Amino acid sequence: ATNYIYTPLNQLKGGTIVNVYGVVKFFKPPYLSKGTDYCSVVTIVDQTNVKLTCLLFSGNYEALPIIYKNGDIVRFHRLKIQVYKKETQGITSSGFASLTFEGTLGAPIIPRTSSKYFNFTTEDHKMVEALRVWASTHMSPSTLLKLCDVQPMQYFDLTCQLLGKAEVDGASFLLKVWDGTRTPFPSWRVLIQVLEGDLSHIHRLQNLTIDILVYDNHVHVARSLKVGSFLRIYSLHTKLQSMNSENQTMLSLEFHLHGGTSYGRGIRVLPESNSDVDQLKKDLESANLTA
Repeated sequence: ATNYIYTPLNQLKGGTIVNVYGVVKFFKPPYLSKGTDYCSVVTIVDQTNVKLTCLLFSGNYEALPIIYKNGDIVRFHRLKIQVYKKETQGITSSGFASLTFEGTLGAPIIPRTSSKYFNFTTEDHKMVEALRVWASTHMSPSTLLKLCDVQPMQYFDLTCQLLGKAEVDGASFLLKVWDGTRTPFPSWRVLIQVLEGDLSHIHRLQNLTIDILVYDNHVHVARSLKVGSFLRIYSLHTKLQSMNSENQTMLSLEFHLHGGTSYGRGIRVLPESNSDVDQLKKDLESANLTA
């Protein structure tokens, strides 16, 4: 018989492999580490109010938890528990598997995973609903910032559609994206020599598109993106520039995806099965009719 036991986050012990359920408080989307496998960091919490940071490694990008935003609920199978610098941490073990669900009350319960075969019972539904109830009061809803509401200098997660790509200087790469709304100040424009995508469409959209410069480790990822796909760019940084390189006063909003993975800086492609994409498509349609 198949009997999966889930251990509360406050009853975890080092030197053991377990199964856990939790709400995502923080996460770094999958990224190619300096090693062999892709890496993803996920900090989860449950009713015990105890936090657990998990370091997940895999040779396949999709084998890692398919998390799209904080608040998502995950189920982890074959998670090893160990101590690192007196601090308990979770790490991938052989056969590691995960299921991810939306974390909002009343939301559809559709398990997301790359696994071809996986257990899913009424006990899982109960577990998910139980975490949604808990989170509804111990966490904040999900809230999607449009470009028209970005502030002069802040970090934020942007849901958008990719319209163009362009090499710059190897250390950085350009992504031209849009979400159907206009920034409060015109986007800066990186000098391009190269740009792949619908040039006429881009030109017709004018300031509806913005220029995003990604650096270092983010470059190869940006280079592989398919024009026209939908993306979530985590911890994108806006910076209002009031002085150009020639010492002239002006106003332009820059968008930078800085090197490193701190605070989840990264990019995840959103499938058309994502609810946030359905909403985005309608905004794009509306903006397109007027442009």
